[PDB]
Amino acid sequence: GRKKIQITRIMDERNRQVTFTKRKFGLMKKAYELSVLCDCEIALIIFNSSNKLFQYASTDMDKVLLKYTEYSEPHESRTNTDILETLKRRE
Amino acid sequence: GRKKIQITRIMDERNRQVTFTKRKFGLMKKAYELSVLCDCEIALIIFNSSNKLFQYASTDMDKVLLKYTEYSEPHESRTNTDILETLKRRE
DNA sequence: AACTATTTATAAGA
DNA sequence: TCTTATAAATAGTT
Repeated sequence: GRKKIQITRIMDERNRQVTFTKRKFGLMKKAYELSVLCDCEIALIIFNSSNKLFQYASTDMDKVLLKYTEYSEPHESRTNTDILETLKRRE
Repeated sequence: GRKKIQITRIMDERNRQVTFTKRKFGLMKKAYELSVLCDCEIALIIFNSSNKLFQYASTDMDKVLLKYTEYSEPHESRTNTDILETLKRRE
């Protein structure tokens, strides 16, 4: 962008909403690209701060959800806290 | 990148695995930024071609998924063909 | 595992 | 609505 922005909650309401709309599309675009390039199944679920739902899925959301609730082996499980710690070690 | 790539399945198996590892992190990083910048809650399910699970959640995976199952209102739902057609018609 | 030359994303400007 | 300058991601290289 015209400026670097800190990764912290955008305080201006309108800018938070505009950013939300644009970055949500960019994330869904990158999910679509990852699913085609690497032949994977991806489901993305977003609740905004008003608890409105936005969903993406590379194919059938319900089958991916079902297969998720049946998984029993350990697996990569990241959250914001882990990601933030990963980025702190790289910068 | 050094070259543009078309969004089609990477057929060389080692390159597909490298691109997968790298772009999965970038996707999770962008999800972390979206959730922090815009104060939203995100769940991300990824199954690779060998049906192995990789997951990200901004805070609480199963909480977000459970909220999703109880959401009855009409909401935006995107698929790969939706996104590919949004991208194609941007010309 | 890193680097880097390019492409892609997007913060602001218009 | 729609560019544009700039930041970020990443494909191919080392």
